Amino acid sequence: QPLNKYPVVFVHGFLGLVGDNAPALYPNYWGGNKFKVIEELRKQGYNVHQASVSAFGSNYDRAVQLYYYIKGGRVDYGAAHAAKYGHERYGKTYKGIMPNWEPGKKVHLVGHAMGGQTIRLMEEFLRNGNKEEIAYHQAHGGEISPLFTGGHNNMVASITTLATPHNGSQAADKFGNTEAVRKIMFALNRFMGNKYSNIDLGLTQWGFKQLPNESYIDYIKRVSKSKIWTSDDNAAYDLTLDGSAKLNNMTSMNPNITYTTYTGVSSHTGPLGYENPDLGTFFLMDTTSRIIGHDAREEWRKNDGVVPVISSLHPSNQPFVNVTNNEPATRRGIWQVKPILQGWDHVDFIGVDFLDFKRKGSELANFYIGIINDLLSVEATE
Amino acid sequence: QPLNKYPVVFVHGFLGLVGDNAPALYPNYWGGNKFKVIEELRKQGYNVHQASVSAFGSNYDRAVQLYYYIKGGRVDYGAAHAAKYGHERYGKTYKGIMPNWEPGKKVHLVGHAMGGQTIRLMEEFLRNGNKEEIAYHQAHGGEISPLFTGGHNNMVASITTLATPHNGSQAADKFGNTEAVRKIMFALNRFMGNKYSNIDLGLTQWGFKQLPNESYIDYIKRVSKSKIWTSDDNAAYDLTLDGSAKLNNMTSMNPNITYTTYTGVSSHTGPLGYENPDLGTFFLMDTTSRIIGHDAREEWRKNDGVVPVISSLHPSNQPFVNVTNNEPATRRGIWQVKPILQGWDHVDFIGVDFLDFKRKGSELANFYIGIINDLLSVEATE
Ligand SMILES: CCCCCCCCCCCC(=O)O
Ligand SMILES: CCCCCCCCCCCC(=O)O
Ligand SMILES: CCCCCCCCCCCC(=O)O
Ligand SMILES: [Ca+2]
Ligand SMILES: [Ca+2]
Ligand SMILES: [Zn+2]
Ligand SMILES: [Zn+2]
Repeated sequence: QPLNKYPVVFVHGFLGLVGDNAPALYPNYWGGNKFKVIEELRKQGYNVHQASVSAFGSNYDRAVQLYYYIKGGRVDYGAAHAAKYGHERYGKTYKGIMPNWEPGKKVHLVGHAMGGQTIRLMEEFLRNGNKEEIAYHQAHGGEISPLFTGGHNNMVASITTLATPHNGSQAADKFGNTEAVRKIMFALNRFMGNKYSNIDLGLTQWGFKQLPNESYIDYIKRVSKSKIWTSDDNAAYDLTLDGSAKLNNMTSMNPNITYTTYTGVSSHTGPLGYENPDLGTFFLMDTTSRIIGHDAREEWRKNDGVVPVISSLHPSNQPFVNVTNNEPATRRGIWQVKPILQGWDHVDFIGVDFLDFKRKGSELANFYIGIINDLLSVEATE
Repeated sequence: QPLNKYPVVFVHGFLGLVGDNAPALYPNYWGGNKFKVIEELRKQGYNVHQASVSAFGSNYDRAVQLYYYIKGGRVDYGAAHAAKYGHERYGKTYKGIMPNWEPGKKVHLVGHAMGGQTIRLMEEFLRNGNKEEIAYHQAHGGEISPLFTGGHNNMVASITTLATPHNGSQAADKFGNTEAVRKIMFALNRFMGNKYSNIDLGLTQWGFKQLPNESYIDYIKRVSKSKIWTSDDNAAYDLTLDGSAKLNNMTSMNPNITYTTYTGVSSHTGPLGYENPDLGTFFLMDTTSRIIGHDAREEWRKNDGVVPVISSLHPSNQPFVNVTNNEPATRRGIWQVKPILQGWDHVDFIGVDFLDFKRKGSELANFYIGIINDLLSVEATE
């Protein structure tokens, strides 16, 4: 008899692993130890879920996977897409969080970081389809994912993003999308798809799963021919300013959806004008914070360690309204931009910063409850 | 050498009688006097037909009959179905419009009103079968109609509906499915199955045929014990909001079929905000128009006399795209919703409104030719 009418689905970001796909030393993504988001919200009688999608994949690959996580079924990336980039057309097959999902049965979407981008792309497919795949199916018949088809409306009540780089991050452009870092990440993925590998890093469609009677040397040889080593079809490219601007250019406001965003700052101004990470910013984003904070362009400097403020507030070409923290946030068709959370870094939003004693568990519980309240407001208006 | 590749089958709606089964004072269903649909389209060299199915029967009973009308053979409603509702398992036996019908030999389906529902249900059976009957045959052996079996694909090129209540009509809920009206309708059926009776109203499976040496009193007694008087297995129930929602919940898009719908409005806004029938709306639909037009929910008020606009556009849980009147309508797997025909009432689509001089015969000819053109477009793509 769950307290919320429409299921809330939490979508993780760029290096996210959840539930049983998360290795033992890797922290619990949604809330760390500070506030176990899924477990606690269920205990208070809300129907909430934790989507599991590709950790290194493109927003495209991930948006397809999100739909199959919700609906159930075998992941189909689309024949045209597959062919264009050089990966497998079909992926893993999900049970489904609601096999019933269709117009009239709504879902709430909350994304952390890249999850916010993934949410947006999935909804665009539901509503307007994918031109390229529709053309391809027109020519070559066969099957087509309903995701690619268009006309699916009233499937999502709300899109709410937490520290999402709507306008990219220069931490991707300057580090991270470089050949040097992509090669390291892809080797990790190669290794992690060995025949004994417990976990799945999200790039198995590119070949990164060792077959059962195939030697590790043969595996390496096979997969060295993959187009992944050079493709834009991966998270690192989508997180760049260009990548993210592409997503912005082909998404748009649903007049019926309730849009809302949150943002952290965790950097402070030096004498010069440039921006450095506060003590208490998760030490792993120290470098990225500095790259962003030392941008030539003043507006692009304040950041949460990994994504600049101007990127998190809203997609830049899409309509928005600044909103105070306690007003009901129930306005449809427009990005409702919440006040910047002072001293929250990128990862404070999900409570995994075990070193930050100044960001307490009860504060995190309030932030999440606060989101659930807003979702109830959406439910309670039409 | 008929100008269209696949035969076009016209399916009548709720009180429909065609060809030989239509009494002398009853109008010609497809086009009335304004445009003799079958005769004229044949004269222009198209292969077209007029299905004859039950006038008061459920979409189920009717969908079975439609299949046998096309294929030829003895109507089998299914043993499970029969047993569940309390009618005869086997009905009339049809010659067949194409005895060769099977995957690869396609047919165009155009339905007026309830005919649109019937089309959808028949195709669902072809493609996914009928669980209940499959299970029943699994347990008890014997025979099973190919209709109930599943796996039949490429049998229908197009589904096109004219003023079909995809989402029910409150003219069924509030008038029409009431005890009062059903009892009158079933008496009509009883009378019309008297031994000297020439026409079939579609409920003979329920007992409504007087036997050769049976008195009319004995007939009445027999048939008063029929489950019909209380069954959901009849047209009036299927036309309700619930009835129609049931159909929606167990049908789905065929990715390969070409779907297209037309809708009329024939009501205008009063001062209050409610919706009243235009002069020109057939007088018999004047009371139903008012019932729909006075709905508590504003969106459910505009109507064609007997079906609300929101009900005709598309099934509400299925994908759709608004389409202009001129561009080719060739998109597969999505409901292509034509612009609302201004001042067309429910029955203007079939030209039987002899009183409406503002809806011309040449206009009707253009509307029908327009449909045939679209069907040719479907033939000319894939
Ligand atoms: C394996 C190390 C790669 C680290 C590169 C940083 C890229 C910045 C993108 C931040 C977006 C997000 O948090 O989802
Ligand atoms: C005996 C008259 C009762 C008519 C009221 C029911 C209206 C249902 C919608 C019309 C659908 C159709 O024409 O097939
Ligand atoms: C004018 C007849 C007297 C009864 C008053 C109510 C209106 C009856 C019209 C019945 C509707 C119909 O025929 O479908
Ligand atoms: Ca912190
Ligand atoms: Ca009229
Ligand atoms: Zn891809
Ligand atoms: Zn029946």
